[PDB]
Amino acid sequence: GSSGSSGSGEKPFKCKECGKAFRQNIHLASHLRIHTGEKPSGPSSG
Ligand SMILES: [Zn+2]
Repeated sequence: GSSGSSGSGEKPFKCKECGKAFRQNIHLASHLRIHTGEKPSGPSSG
């Protein structure tokens, strides 16, 4: 950790997985879902 900080963001809700910011608790909760599912290939032919 050598670099500092320049543009972080000012949001009450933040993702503890990637670092996305939101304004409403619903936006974050609805986002954290996108993370769900840890598989290289789903039921779709892909
Ligand atoms: Zn995220």
